Amino acid sequence: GSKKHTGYVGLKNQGATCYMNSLLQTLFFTNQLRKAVYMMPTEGDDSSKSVPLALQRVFYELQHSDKPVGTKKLTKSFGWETLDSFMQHDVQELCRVLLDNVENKMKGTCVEGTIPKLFRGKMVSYIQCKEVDYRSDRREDYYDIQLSIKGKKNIFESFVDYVAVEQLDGDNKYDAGEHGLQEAEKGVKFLTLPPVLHLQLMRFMYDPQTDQNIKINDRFEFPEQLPLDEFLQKTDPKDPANYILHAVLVHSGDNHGGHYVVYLNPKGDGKWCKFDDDVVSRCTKEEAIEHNYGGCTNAYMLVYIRESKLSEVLQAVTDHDIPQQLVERLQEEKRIEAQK
Ligand SMILES: [Br-]
Repeated sequence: GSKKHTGYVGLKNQGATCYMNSLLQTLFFTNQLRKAVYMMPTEGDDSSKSVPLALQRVFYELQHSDKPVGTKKLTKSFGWETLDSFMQHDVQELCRVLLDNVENKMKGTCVEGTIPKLFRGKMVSYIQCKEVDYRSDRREDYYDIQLSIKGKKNIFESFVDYVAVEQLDGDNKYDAGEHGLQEAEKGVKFLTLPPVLHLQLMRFMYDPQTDQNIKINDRFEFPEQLPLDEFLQKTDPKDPANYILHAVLVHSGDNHGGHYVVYLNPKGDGKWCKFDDDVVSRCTKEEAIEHNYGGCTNAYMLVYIRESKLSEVLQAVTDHDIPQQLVERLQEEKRIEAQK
């Protein structure tokens, strides 16, 4: 009775979908994304082709069902029906496939641009020659950050490594065009961080020593409250880059196989639940955070929310926020299913 115990319902365990159920709940409790998802015009869409419609159905069922929620129409919609599709991708790639479809269908509607407003940050990637006066600056958008964890104690050391300067010398000098091969230094700088911050922790890497993918179970620490102002080029006095832990996506075991689980405090109030496929239960703040540091269970992905955006991002979602037309289609679909 996980609806009774926590107010929330889980997702069925109906295939080797790995990180997918963890990711789906993470997006579901991004309330502003969920509300915008309900506003996509999918009335004319096909019921077995539309990723827009199928994520609406998942979100609607997660919001209304008392029983665990299936995902078969979702996985058929984006075309990942074998484990080979999930082994060949990681969680940030599935997140991009889901949000890209969702962003495109919002073009031309009243919620257009919801995906970049929530997940998009801006960075600058540069190469600077030392002996000649050349610099190449590349402004880039990002929707997620991949952070290395080997040889780093915590998130702060990972961000330090992320923004560090790489020296281009010797057999890896820089091609500076009319200047020939030049010694140079290369780095990235953050200009903005988005309201919802998706950080992947690189525990799954390719081993160069073998021809086998490995998992790094080393200890790596992350805080409930993460201050990131000092990694911005310019800080805002009225909006410091202080971030609040929302979600901890966890794996235990080997790279092949293993158990996938997500921890969340949906309201951002530090009251945590464990979402283990069809079973949702209350848990302590220590089980969600400290007990996933490593040293079996450990975190491979974190979601933070900017403190000034927390009330907006986690805005309340009523049944009235689902348009009555969408409700009628989904309840008609379920009435067709109920006759099955
Ligand atoms: Br299903």
